[PDB]
Amino acid sequence: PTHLSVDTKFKTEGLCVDIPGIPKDMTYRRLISMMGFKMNYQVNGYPNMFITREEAIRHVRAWIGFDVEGCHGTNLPLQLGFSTGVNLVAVPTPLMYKGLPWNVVRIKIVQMLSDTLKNLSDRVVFVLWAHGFELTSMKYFVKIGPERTCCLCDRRATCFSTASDTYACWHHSIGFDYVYNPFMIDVQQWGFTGNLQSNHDLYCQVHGNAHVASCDAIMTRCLAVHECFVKRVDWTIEYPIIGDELKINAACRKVQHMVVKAALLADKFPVLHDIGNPKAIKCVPQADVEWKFYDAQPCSDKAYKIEELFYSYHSDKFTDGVCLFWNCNVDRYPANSIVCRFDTRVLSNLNLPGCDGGSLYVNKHAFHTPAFDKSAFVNLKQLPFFYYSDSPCESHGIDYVPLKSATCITRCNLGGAVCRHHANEYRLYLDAYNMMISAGFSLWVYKQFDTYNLWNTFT
Ligand SMILES: O=C(COC(F)F)N1C[C@H]2CCC[C@H]2C1
Ligand SMILES: [Zn+2]
Ligand SMILES: [Zn+2]
Ligand SMILES: [Zn+2]
Repeated sequence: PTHLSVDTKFKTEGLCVDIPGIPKDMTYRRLISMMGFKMNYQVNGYPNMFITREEAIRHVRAWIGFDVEGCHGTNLPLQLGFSTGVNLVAVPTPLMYKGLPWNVVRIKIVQMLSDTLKNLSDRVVFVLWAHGFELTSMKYFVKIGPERTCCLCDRRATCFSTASDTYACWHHSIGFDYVYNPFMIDVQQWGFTGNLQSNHDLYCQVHGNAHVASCDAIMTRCLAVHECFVKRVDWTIEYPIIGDELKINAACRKVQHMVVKAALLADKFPVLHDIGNPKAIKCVPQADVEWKFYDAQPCSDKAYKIEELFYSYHSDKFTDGVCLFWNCNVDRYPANSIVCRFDTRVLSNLNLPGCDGGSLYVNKHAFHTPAFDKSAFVNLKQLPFFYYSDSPCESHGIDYVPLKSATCITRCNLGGAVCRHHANEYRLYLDAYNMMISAGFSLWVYKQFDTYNLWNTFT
């Protein structure tokens, strides 16, 4: 049981309005055949156009919600809608494009999918809420066959060109006209009572139905993400490295050590309440403080209520000392906190649009994150950049341009001149910091946090 068998049944009920008289008994094998695709018994890595829910989750980065609306059936024009917000009108002679033939529409489809997916995935997964027209229209922009490699590289083939008779991946597909060997999943096959809007609206207020095909494409992919990442959570599924994942994670660990170490020196809190990851370790192992840990998994639905995390009877006194919420998303942070909160609005290859304003952050693992809300941080202030060091000024072992900064909290800068070692360390840390900030993480601290209190820690 690795792939979805072509002899598995397909419920055709949601298909009988666009396709009246459709057989109740239907398989993937009969469906694909009906759609105009000859599989020809092929053992070349393409067993089925349709995929399992587990395979769809593994290839979430590849998801594109797709919906076709019968605008007026080879006699009438079709409105193609994609979760990218695009709307194409195809004729058989929220970006709403006018009526054009299939030969020109298919070119735009390859451009759009290639530009959206090149940095994200090795494939496309057409996420559907199948009513009939989306499956009839696939023969006009899709070609299938044995699994292939790009004509210009070693990545797997995702497009095809009828002009040059060649294949290409998402990167080298300029001028290509066919979507080669795509994947798809029908969300209606998962046992839903009622239509798309009714089921989507149960979990999301952010996507509205303007009645265009792209709105349904967005609601479909949203509902698919809710089902697989919000209500169901699988943190065992690993995901490929497609960006700055290792530098972002390394930066995160450096920023946390720094920020937490400095707060303990500036305000000498006797106790630290570490609320978050049940698999966490002391980020400042040599600190004087009393480290008390409290397990809390990453919330994927709605941000935790601070009342339910702390109260109902542990130190019990969370007001004693400082609270460290490192990626533990709560509705309103106490005033004595140090917080790292991922901003779901950040635009990146790691961040995918989520459910109810939240986002799917995929970095080694998929984490659906609740919508960033600026009000969560009313009793806190933004933590400013600073680099603190108590290490000796010793170069050991790159070139040098004198460093001048007010945010380099070191003994050398106290003395009047920053040494080469602390200048390399400051610049390296500022890069890790800028990396982590740009990757969408925001840092917040208690209002009394003053870096002026760190200069006295060398006496
Ligand atoms: O092949 C077609 C369109 O008709 C043909 F004559 F062009 N289709 C695609 C399949 C979708 C399920 C029912 C099938 C109808
Ligand atoms: Zn290529
Ligand atoms: Zn939604
Ligand atoms: Zn120094």
